[PDB]
Amino acid sequence: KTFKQRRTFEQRVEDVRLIREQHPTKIPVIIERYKGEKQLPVLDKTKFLVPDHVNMSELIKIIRRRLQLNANQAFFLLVNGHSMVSVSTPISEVYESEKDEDGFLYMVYASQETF
Ligand SMILES: CN(C(=O)Cn1cc(Br)cn1)C1CC1
Ligand SMILES: [Cl-]
Repeated sequence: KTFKQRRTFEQRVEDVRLIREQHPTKIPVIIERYKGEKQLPVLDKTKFLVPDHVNMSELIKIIRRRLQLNANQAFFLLVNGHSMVSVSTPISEVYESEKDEDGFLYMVYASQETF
């Protein structure tokens, strides 16, 4: 069901190496609904190429637009398993400190802060 489950470490690593060659200015992000989540819908896709200059605040807005949420729905985004310390960091900076060993940046979203 989950991405890491669907693809071998060898396949996830090769996918990241190709995004580097074909989309060198993009951050390879896996965005996944929390396996618990009741309220928010699932995304149309799993794998996003994020322009490496957007900060985490703009990425939340993108995903809320993608889910077509409205003003008073709540949305929480974990990066690499934990809360974001700051939303003003450029995703290029976040990638270098929070990327997995396969080379993707893993994110999970839910409606409560208690995932
Ligand atoms: C970039 N972006 C997307 O819609 C995902 N995407 C674009 C290509 Br090209 C492939 N995937 C949003 C998250 C910032
Ligand atoms: Cl590019």
